[PDB]
Amino acid sequence: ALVEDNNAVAVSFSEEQEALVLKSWAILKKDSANIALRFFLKIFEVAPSASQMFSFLRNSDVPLEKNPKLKTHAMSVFVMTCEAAAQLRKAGKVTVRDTTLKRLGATHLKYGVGDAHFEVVKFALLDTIKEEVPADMWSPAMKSAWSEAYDHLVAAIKQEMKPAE
Amino acid sequence: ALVEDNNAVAVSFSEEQEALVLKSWAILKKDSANIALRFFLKIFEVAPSASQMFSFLRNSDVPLEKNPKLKTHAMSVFVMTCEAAAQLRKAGKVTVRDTTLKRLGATHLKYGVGDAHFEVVKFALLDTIKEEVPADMWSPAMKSAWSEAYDHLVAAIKQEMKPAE
Ligand code: HEM
Ligand code: HEM
Repeated sequence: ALVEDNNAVAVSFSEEQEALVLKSWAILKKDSANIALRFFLKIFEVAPSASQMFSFLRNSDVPLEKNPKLKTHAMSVFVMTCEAAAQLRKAGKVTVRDTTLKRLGATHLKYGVGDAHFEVVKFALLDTIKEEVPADMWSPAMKSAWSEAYDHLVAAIKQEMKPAE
Repeated sequence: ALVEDNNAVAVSFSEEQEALVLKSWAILKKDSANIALRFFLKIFEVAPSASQMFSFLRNSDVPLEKNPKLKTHAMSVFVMTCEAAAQLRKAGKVTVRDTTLKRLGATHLKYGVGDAHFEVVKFALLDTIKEEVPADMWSPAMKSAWSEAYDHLVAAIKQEMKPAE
């Protein structure tokens, strides 16, 4: 991040922001299957080519609604973004196991996932949360808390998607 | 016939669909500068990396996008999509001058415009039209009319973005 970019940036993420992510996630969990669905239907609406990276041959599950990869993937983005918030809050940086990040970098690079894709997914995530939590709790602050967590997780993954030259 | 496009084969774009595109475009014209703006602000919101393919900021000492290059591109997508609808209606295929398509293929390939980009722009176009025309005229039919026009125009352009058939 070019706010004081060198090799170690100030990843300020407050307890309030984590709280925002935690209580909204708490409500979203009460209906996991449904939000995961809405989440991927939104990705597919914005970038059909994205959902095409998941296919459906092994399961042969053609319908998007029955594409297991989609549900599992939707949950991974939420859960890992929600953990990234907690990590930013406690450690000041994403702390995904080295092996786990290397595996995420390789997988996404292997599927041609680029910046626009990460951005569309973020847009769909934020849209899905806004659409799912009560209007009394959504706020720009909640939107930003999620965005910060997501953005940092993505940056960590992208790091294992290029040469550490 | 889920083949991306149809260089000249079967495609039934009706007079009603063209009418839908024409009258909505008619209303949108009455406020070109504003819809072009909302249109690109939407692209940037969904895929910031997209708007990064054009130019930064410089025009008349103001942050908001006053860059004439944007309004130009926004208008080209509308006008050419609107013309593609008329062409699908009259000829059953996009009829952009051979030289004009070659120039569009080369330009977009040269800028790394990919499938996700074309999809985000389509999403922003559809969102902008829905947001701009009166609720009494927007409908799934109008959305599809625009989508069909846009999709075929894009397929025509993409054809000049890859080695000959
Ligand atoms: C921060 C956001 C993201 C997170 C946390 C995430 C997480 C994951 C995880 C945990 C896997 C499972 C495989 C493994 O263990 O490596 C995976 C696979 C995959 N991801 Fe993501 N992903 C993210 C964004 C994206 C985006 C933007 C796309 C593309 C639109 C995408 C496409 C895929 C594909 C196609 C696979 C492999 C195919 C499969 O699931 O079998 N991911 N992702
Ligand atoms: C069907 C949709 C599209 C149409 C009709 C369209 C049309 C045009 C036209 C007419 C030009 C002017 C240059 C020339 O004569 O070749 C152009 C340039 C360009 N387009 Fe598009 N475009 C479309 C989609 C996109 C998308 C999806 C992006 C990327 C998000 C994009 C990015 C650009 C860029 C960066 C240029 C060249 C830079 C410049 O304008 O100087 N276009 N486009």
